[PDB]
Amino acid sequence: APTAPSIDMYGSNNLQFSKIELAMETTSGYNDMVKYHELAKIKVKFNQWSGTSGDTYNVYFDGVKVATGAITGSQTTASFEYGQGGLYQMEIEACDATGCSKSAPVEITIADTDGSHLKPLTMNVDPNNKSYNTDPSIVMGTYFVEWGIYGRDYTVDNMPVDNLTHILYGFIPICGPNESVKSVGGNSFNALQTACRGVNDYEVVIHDPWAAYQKSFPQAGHEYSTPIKGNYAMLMALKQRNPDLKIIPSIGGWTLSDPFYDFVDKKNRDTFVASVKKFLKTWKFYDGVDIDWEFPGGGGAAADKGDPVNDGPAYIALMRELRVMLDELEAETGRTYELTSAIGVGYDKIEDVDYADAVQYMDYIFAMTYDFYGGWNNVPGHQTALYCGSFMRPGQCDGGGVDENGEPYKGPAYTADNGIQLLLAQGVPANKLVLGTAMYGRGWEGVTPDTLTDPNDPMTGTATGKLKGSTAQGVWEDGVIDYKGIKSFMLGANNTGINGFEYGYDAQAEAPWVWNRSTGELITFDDHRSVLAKGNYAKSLGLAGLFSWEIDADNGDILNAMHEGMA
Ligand SMILES: S=C=Nc1ccc2oc(C3=NCCN3)cc2c1
Ligand SMILES: S=C=Nc1ccc2oc(C3=NCCN3)cc2c1
Repeated sequence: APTAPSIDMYGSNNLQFSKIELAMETTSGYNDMVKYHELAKIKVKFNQWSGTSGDTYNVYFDGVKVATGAITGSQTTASFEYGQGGLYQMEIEACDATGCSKSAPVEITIADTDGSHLKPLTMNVDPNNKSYNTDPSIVMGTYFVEWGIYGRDYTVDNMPVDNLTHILYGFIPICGPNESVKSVGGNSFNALQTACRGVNDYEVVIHDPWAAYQKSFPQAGHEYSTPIKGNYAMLMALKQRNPDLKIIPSIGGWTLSDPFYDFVDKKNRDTFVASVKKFLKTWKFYDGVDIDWEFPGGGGAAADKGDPVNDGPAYIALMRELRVMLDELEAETGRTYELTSAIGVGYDKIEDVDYADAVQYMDYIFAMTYDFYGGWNNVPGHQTALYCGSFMRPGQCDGGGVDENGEPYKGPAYTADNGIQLLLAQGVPANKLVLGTAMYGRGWEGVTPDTLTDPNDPMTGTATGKLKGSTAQGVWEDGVIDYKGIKSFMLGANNTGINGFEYGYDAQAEAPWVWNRSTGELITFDDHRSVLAKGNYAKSLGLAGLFSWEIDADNGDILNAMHEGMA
């Protein structure tokens, strides 16, 4: 009949323990900040200040004895190891010759990176996002960007998760040559250089540990002693709410592609593949890997990079090696892992890889059917059009014509259909292709009525520079504006144009635009109409479905249209 133990919370780290040890107050190399243990160390302090303390204690989780040891006077520390993540009701019993006595139960948290210790996330979704009964075999994907939590103020609990089958999390960098990241800013390059200290070149790391697992999100119940926080803890809780959702890390993108060019050497591919396997064993909520190399053959952010002879065979070899590694994981865990890639769809990008060969290893190809035209130059055009628009010259659609200076075109025009047709012509199966939608516009200023060669079509005009505006209007970088900013400040509630803009739509291209004839501002984007057209196209060709880039920029209209388009 010893006295029942009483739990010392503060000395028991508030009963928060974890299989993964994460630095919370400092920033260093990835292998200094993140250490995954097969067993969590549990240390619970209890006291017995009254009566007799007894000789031995037992610790129970949900009524099952998990530890035992000696009672040490009026305060005792039970230290033991535990391998299974979860939330458990713990009791501590003190025993002697004359009987045993149990503490009142208390919840203990043993964190693991599948979210097994988390309750389902509470969502805060804009109610403009509607509910649909889309066939569950259709891909409905979007990219969520790690940095959406700063200015854009868009967190995981804001995502319309019931309307998504795949969440691609952007972007995981590869250690090594990454000068392109300095175009984003020196802090972002410095963050990568910090993460890579003590890490071999060609291994993956987390670019922004603050956003990924350190930041406390009060909306997710996070507190000081919460063992995993950040977007990653939210994605874990999201998987608990939506256990069929696939969450896939996307490696690469525009500014993080420079190390992929070194994958012509197999040793570098080996290093990378092993590192991905270790990342997925560490962060168990992820369901696969998405390779976003921009672009094999060159044409990406680094003008000096690209080997059109060797990059495509390296890309195929990489996908083969990834699929072998992921089959090893499947065997170890009993889970299914998906292998996917986002690829350029200009004819010059498609010609540099045999995707029919690479795609036999892949579940899905995400065709980047956007960014065809944009503020990097002063040539307006439809950035995400399905077909050739009205502005194109004779012979431009197919590539056999000359431009307005007399220079021959070198290939078929940039349109989503020209890209899809080229990939199907290679032998890529329709049912592995996912068509992309932009949730943003690209834009110019100075396209005035006197620059147009066809007065009904501002895409035949000439710009003087990139669209400018404030972050309040959804302009986070010159030349680019969020769809929700176009809707609020350029379309208005009737979709006919406000603030001096008029809405236009190229019914042949299937591409909308807004134009302010006073300022020459012209923006090319995707809207309800063009997305319904993309969905109709995807249905008619037996494509796998649709994905969008990037979800924080939508107000619900684009994802709703994607569902309606596939109905
Ligand atoms: S493309 C690229 N887009 C990016 C990439 C990284 C970024 O970091 C921030 C940021 N600003 C203050 C704290 N963090 C914005 C931002 C935009
Ligand atoms: S994140 C990303 N942002 C992007 C995504 C695609 C892009 O393409 C260009 C471009 N520059 C010259 C020809 N094309 C810039 C650029 C930035």
